[PDB]
Amino acid sequence: SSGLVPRGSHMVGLIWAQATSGVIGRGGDIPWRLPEDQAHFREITMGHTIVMGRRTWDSLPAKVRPLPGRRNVVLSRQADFMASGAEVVGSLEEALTSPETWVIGGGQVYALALPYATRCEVTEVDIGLPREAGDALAPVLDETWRGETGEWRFSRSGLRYRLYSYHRS
Ligand SMILES: NC(=O)c1ccc[n+]([C@@H]2O[C@H](COP(=O)([O-])OP(=O)(O)OC[C@H]3O[C@@H](n4cnc5c(N)ncnc54)[C@H](OP(=O)(O)O)[C@@H]3O)[C@@H](O)[C@H]2O)c1
Ligand SMILES: CCc1nc(N)nc(N)c1OCCCOc1ccccc1C[C@@H](C(=O)O)C(F)F
Repeated sequence: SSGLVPRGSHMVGLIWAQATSGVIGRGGDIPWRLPEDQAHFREITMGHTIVMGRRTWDSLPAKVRPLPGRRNVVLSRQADFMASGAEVVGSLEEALTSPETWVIGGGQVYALALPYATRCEVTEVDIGLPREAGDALAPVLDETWRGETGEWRFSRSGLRYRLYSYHRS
């Protein structure tokens, strides 16, 4: 792999935060808050196109969306769903037109985008959140993904967390 992104290519990355159980979402929200993760998510995605599921757009408070500094693209199959300030498309093929795209959730769209992704950036939060029915979950990465696992760090909010970076060809 290479860190340089040619402008004629179409690099797709996924970025998410999970509990150690793999839970990423419950009841339309993220069931923790971690300021180091919010800063990390902004550092990675700023200046790029972000692609999200309709349900992830819904989870953003109206006053904050579309997320600033980034082209917001929302995936929906509903012909009458609209996202003020952002573009709604009906497929991943229509959304992945930029040279660098970060898929920012949620559970459904991660699984949808994984076959095209070459990078994942993960935050793992050491919170004991067991999986319940209806939870959004992080995608599982098969053996074609090579990962770098950071050591455990400690949040100002009192949770342990660590970062992973995965790549593949
Ligand atoms: N921890 C994190 O990193 C993180 C990040 C983001 C979100 N989240 C959480 O994850 C949850 C949401 O995830 P989710 O899996 O329920 O939903 P989602 O992936 O965010 O969005 C699902 C919606 O995307 C649309 N969609 C899915 N597949 C499609 C396809 N093939 N073509 C076109 N549109 C398609 C559909 O919208 P329509 O129904 O309108 O057709 C579907 O209902 C929330 O709890 C949110 O807080 C967590
Ligand atoms: C941040 C959670 C997250 N973390 C990783 N690692 N990946 C993701 N895809 C991810 O979800 C992004 C979509 C949900 O957004 C939010 C959820 C709760 C609070 C604030 C934001 C706004 C956001 C912004 O305004 O940029 C950020 F700064 F915090």
